[PDB]
Amino acid sequence: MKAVAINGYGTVGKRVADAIAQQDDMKVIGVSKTRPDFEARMALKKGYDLYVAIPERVKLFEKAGIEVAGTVDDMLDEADIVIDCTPEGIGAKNLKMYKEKGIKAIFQGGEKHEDIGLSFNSLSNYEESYGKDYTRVVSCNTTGLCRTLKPLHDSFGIKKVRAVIVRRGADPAQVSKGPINAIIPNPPKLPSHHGPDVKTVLDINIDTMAVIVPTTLMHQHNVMVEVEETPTVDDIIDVFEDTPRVILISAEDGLTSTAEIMEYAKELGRSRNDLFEIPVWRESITVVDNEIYYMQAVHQESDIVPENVDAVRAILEMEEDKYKSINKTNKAMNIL
Amino acid sequence: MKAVAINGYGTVGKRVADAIAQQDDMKVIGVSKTRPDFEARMALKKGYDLYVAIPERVKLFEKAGIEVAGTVDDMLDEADIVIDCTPEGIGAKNLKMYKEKGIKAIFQGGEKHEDIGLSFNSLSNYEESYGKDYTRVVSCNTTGLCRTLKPLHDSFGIKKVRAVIVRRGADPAQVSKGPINAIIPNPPKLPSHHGPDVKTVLDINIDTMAVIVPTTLMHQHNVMVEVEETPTVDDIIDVFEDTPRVILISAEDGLTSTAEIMEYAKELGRSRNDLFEIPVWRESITVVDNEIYYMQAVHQESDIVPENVDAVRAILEMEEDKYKSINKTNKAMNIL
Amino acid sequence: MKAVAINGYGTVGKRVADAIAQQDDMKVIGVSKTRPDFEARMALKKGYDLYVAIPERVKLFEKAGIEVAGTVDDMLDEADIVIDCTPEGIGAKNLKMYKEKGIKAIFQGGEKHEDIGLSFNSLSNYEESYGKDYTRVVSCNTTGLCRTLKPLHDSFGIKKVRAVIVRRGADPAQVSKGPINAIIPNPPKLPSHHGPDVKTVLDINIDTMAVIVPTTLMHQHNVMVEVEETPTVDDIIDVFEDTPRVILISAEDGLTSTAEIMEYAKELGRSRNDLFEIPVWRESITVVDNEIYYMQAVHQESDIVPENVDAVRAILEMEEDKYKSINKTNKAMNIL
Amino acid sequence: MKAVAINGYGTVGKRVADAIAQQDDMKVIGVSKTRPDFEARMALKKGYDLYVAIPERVKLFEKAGIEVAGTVDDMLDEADIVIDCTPEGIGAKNLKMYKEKGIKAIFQGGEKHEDIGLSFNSLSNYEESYGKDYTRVVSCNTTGLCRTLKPLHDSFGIKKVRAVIVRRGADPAQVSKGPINAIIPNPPKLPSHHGPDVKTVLDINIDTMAVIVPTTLMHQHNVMVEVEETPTVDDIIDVFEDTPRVILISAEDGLTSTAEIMEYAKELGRSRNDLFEIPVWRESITVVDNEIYYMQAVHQESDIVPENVDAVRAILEMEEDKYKSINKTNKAMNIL
Ligand SMILES: NC(=O)c1ccc[n+]([C@@H]2O[C@H](COP(=O)([O-])OP(=O)(O)OC[C@H]3O[C@@H](n4cnc5c(N)ncnc54)[C@H](OP(=O)(O)O)[C@@H]3O)[C@@H](O)[C@H]2O)c1
Ligand SMILES: NC(=O)c1ccc[n+]([C@@H]2O[C@H](COP(=O)([O-])OP(=O)(O)OC[C@H]3O[C@@H](n4cnc5c(N)ncnc54)[C@H](OP(=O)(O)O)[C@@H]3O)[C@@H](O)[C@H]2O)c1
Ligand SMILES: NC(=O)c1ccc[n+]([C@@H]2O[C@H](COP(=O)([O-])OP(=O)(O)OC[C@H]3O[C@@H](n4cnc5c(N)ncnc54)[C@H](OP(=O)(O)O)[C@@H]3O)[C@@H](O)[C@H]2O)c1
Ligand SMILES: NC(=O)c1ccc[n+]([C@@H]2O[C@H](COP(=O)([O-])OP(=O)(O)OC[C@H]3O[C@@H](n4cnc5c(N)ncnc54)[C@H](OP(=O)(O)O)[C@@H]3O)[C@@H](O)[C@H]2O)c1
Repeated sequence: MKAVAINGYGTVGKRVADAIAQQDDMKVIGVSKTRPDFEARMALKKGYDLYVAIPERVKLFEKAGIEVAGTVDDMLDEADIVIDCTPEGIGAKNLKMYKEKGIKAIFQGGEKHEDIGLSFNSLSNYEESYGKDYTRVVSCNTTGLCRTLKPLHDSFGIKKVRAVIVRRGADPAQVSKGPINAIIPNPPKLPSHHGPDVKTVLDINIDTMAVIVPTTLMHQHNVMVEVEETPTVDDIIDVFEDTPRVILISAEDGLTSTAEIMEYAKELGRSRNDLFEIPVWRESITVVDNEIYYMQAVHQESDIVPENVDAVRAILEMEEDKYKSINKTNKAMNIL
Repeated sequence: MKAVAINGYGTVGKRVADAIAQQDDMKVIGVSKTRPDFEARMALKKGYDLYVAIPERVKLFEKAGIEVAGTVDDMLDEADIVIDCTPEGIGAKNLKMYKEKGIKAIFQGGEKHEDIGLSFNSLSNYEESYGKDYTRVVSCNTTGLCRTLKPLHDSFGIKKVRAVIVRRGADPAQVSKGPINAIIPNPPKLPSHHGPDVKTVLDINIDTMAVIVPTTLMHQHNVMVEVEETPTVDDIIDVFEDTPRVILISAEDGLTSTAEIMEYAKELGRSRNDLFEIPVWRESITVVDNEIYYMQAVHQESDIVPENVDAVRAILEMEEDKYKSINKTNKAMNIL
Repeated sequence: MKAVAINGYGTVGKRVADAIAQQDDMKVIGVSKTRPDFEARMALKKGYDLYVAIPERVKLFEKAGIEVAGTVDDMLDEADIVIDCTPEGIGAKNLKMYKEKGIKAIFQGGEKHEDIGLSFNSLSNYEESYGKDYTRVVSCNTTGLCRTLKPLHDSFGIKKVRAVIVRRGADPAQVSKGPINAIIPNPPKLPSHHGPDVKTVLDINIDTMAVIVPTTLMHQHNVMVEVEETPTVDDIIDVFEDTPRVILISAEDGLTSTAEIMEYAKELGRSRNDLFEIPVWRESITVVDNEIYYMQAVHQESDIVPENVDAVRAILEMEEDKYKSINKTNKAMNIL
Repeated sequence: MKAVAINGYGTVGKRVADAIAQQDDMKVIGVSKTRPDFEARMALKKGYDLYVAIPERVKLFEKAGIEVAGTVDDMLDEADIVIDCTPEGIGAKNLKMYKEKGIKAIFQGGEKHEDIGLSFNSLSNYEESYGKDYTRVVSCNTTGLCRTLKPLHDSFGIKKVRAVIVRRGADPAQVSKGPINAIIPNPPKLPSHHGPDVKTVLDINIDTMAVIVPTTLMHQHNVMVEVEETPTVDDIIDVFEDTPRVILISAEDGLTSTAEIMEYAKELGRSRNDLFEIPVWRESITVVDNEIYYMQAVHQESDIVPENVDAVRAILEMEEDKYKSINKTNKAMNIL
């Protein structure tokens, strides 16, 4: 088994832990935490070995009755690779340590591309990470945009993408963040960061705008794409039905909003009721001459999870063909 | 096993369906819907036979490509008991039809006690439904209050309960309901109806007040109980730890809010990440004079689920010992 | 003064009544209500004669303690014009009575353009309502897009507009409407109604998309405009500074969201804390080749109010110059 | 006229500045800010002299185009009293400077009673601040509880108060604070701070519990009061109608929530559409034996405002009869 360490057992971290553990060629040998809370105790219940960020906080865990295996420094001595799921900006800080231990690592979307030097999205540029040392899985929204823009680019040739991102204010468990009742340009200076992030893995012309609204469940995307070859609605539907980690939903069938989508995710019975796939509203798919309009949604806590599994296989050279990794990841995770 | 029909496969009904199906002594022989949406299609994927409320709607399902097994009248012919999970007021109307077929039935808390004649809560009055025909499982909030007040009455003797209910405005999937940004007395004439409802199953002196606020996750209760024999905080903690379906949580461990409680439920991994249990904040348990103050929360979509399973064992005379049924329901549901 | 009647003293109608009354050449001779609640009582406190929608409701107001002047039929006999602010679809029903009485009327944006025959926006098509009988002031979002797209068209020649509307779910006082926690495509089939609606007053190529989010304060617009003449950011700023009822704001000065904008509107001290103007985030104004990007917001309860006052001048032939009416309206309303 | 300085032109401070300016015996000689934002610019629009907290930030305001009159030190030399409206804990730090200056001052409810020495509520203990040096106007919720508890105490004699406070998460313009979707015990260790805070101004036995919910508009209170003399619903209604700054509203009249109350406040037309008074739901007034139950709401941004004007008259010995200051304050502020 490749031995994977998870530095940061948080929102992404705990889900990546489980997805890695579900594969047949990897196992989790450690997850880390900085504070002794209910997630630290649930890691133990789930069978993981729990490690502590810095050595002087180990006494905290001891005092709360939480068994500790050691520190992150010890956790990395035993890994083949480490998946960094720490807060934005901490991953780059952890990189000095990773290089000093000579261990390879995968970072999440909140890190800057140029601190890591390489960005990953399984369908768009899996081969750019093959046999590399360090790679950044792009963000939840960036990932969601690539899921449908990549297959569009291959089939019809992207001329220009204009997208407006309606972002969730805070994940379900983050109770200290707003807004309670506001719409916030994010940021007001345009265009937003999503464009340039998409360009780190997919070479297309794209401008984005984003705002923040008082919802916690999912982000929502308003996408407009000018293409080179004239598509039809029927052609776009087949492309989305065929592409991996994308599903078509219907408002007519009752999925009129991100709340009803997450309700559907609860009926699917996967880990945490998560929706790793990007749902596209079928009724929204529209063609105006050589321009495609459509709406989609992103379950921000889990869409990047499968991308982390695929990234391990690229970085550790376990599989050279991205489709094989994608497919094996999906089978072990019960992806739709 | 005993063959159970579920009339009304909605928020409560789809959950009761799965809980019956987990039992070793019961099975679901059908669930019913009135419209062909995604939940109707998920019902077929869980292996349930789908029945349509009225004969003239069978063709709506046929044209949507959803295979139906018959009408509600047909479903009932196959069952030993029907669990009615139809909207408030419809249950009373279905009572007539159940009488005509003769089938025994369980109703939900939205129905009036006067129209059903009996109310039910597993720990406080299981024996009053034993071998009877029809019983009303009390509402989400009423069940939540009984879970902690019954054990308090048994150990210390309740003299008076004063409770203020902070209600969630609408379930997560219900997007057409408010409020978006208000606090609404519910109702403004006091005392509210949770008190009388608790008294249909638990013979105590209780006055309640309630409001609605902009959240969908859980209800939150502020309870103040005057007792006959004043206990210590440790005694109360012992009582709550020993009573079934009540858990103790701590804000010191990170469960500072209903959003973090539901995050905890997602790490538990039961069906739909539900929280069947009533969580009490350990640090809130306080004794002032001869009175106990505490705070708890209720996951309104599922705290009544297990109660419905126990009501089937009482109504059909499968188990005369309320503790043996509660224990068996709990093992099959993976309840804490 | 011209005698103006307000049929429907609701969200828009109470605001239109105060704006009409502030004018030096118009006065309110009555407002109507269907139910005797607190706003019926406040209408009397403001000096307005209060009329009842239907005559068989006069007794209802009288035993509620509310002194009524008569019915809507009596109201129209007192007026030179009626401004209809009834719920969507009722304005077209009232149109029949207006015609039978022989009275000119102005309608709101929720009516269908085809049931009215003429739409109005003060800056883009004032002259088309000059001396006519009936006209529809376009909706809050339609008005907001016209305020900035008209001047852009006049200066650079619009070739194509793409706009994403992020809509508030329900006005502050509307506590029974959601969504509490969701993003809802509105509708899922595109393009949405805003584009065609803009075209009833402004002859341009425009496609819009829209969603509803859990906010009450303001709608927010993401606007992308391809123009004929190459624009510069400083030139657009001058255009927007020069155009009536448009203001430039900055996130650097603390106006980072719709909530801080509305806070700024309470500092202005006009009627009900309203923001009649369309605020454009200064920093969002971007030029890419011949394409302009910018974000704006809309205080949906009141951006249409000043349009109604200019529509009366058009309809009753009080002023043929649209800039004289706009400036006269702005001065009486204390519009920036 | 007494020359008053406002230190901290924020949520409370901007409102206190206007209320002071409205009096015929006081004037505002200055308001202070720390950052040059839209509120600093609006202070100048309103005619106030703007002072900067720290001297090196003077240049910072000047460079932003904001004419400054000097530093806080300068401002305090021009005043007979300073009303501190700085963030919690900051009042205490500033008290040292006020003492060094020999200037009397009023603090807001965020400061600790022990750090200031004395607390104030106009009706409850106005005389305790008569001629003193420093006093603390108690918080929005403490003031709200005292407005109806004091009169009930005087008429019937309070034996015990049990209250559950439903708190708004963040003020309308605060967009960085949550929760978006949760209920948070505040705190989980009971009883809460309101009880002890009421006792700094009113000598009664009271226990409180508080929670935070996703609303911005008003707090809401659920109040249970055991009293010595047997009350009747009608005598309570007369007691609240007769008491200053308390109004009776009804759900039947359309005021069913905090959002509809605030809608009523917008029809009243005072400064910023505030609601300085405490609304009590008339239909919630209930008597059971010798216990009164009732619900009220608080507009947290302004209920403390008139209290601050009365504190100035107490502190500066401008009036010794608390009813004369209350009534004069009410008349100048257009209070019901
Ligand atoms: N939030 C999303 O939906 C999302 C989606 C995709 C990608 N991302 C990105 O993924 C990354 C992680 O985000 P997240 O939401 O999962 O954050 P999170 O929930 O706050 O999790 C961060 C985890 O890192 C741990 N941690 C903090 N400092 C650490 C340190 N110095 N060393 C080791 N562990 C440390 C924390 O432990 P303690 O809790 O005990 O302090 C926590 O378990 C960021 O780059 C973010 O932008 C986030
Ligand atoms: N919601 C809670 O949190 C909660 C908790 C505890 C107890 N309860 C109580 O449980 C009951 C059900 O509430 P709920 O939230 O589950 O309602 P719900 O989600 O609206 O579900 C009602 C279900 O009944 C079906 N239905 C409607 N009319 C029917 C009829 N004539 N015959 C058969 N099925 C019919 C509906 O089918 P279609 O959807 O296809 O139209 C739907 O599946 C009420 O008494 C409620 O007070 C609710
Ligand atoms: N809502 C907005 O923000 C908004 C913004 C811009 C434009 N508009 C458009 O303005 C129009 C009105 O919307 P609104 O939000 O102001 O509606 P609203 O608040 O519901 O007010 C409608 C008013 O009409 C009265 N009414 C109902 N039926 C009536 C009848 N048959 N005859 C006379 N009066 C009657 C109601 O009286 P009672 O209350 O006594 O029943 C109420 O006073 C719609 O076309 C809407 O699309 C709305
Ligand atoms: N928020 C409420 O609803 C409320 C209600 C009742 C009572 N209170 C109590 O009222 C007090 C103030 O709260 P708030 O909501 O008004 O706060 P706020 O909105 O944050 O305003 C505080 C003001 O103080 C200024 N300030 C900050 N540091 C300063 C310093 N060192 N010297 C002088 N001025 C300084 C800030 O200026 P800048 O903006 O330029 O930085 C701001 O103008 C607290 O005790 C609070 O607990 C609050």
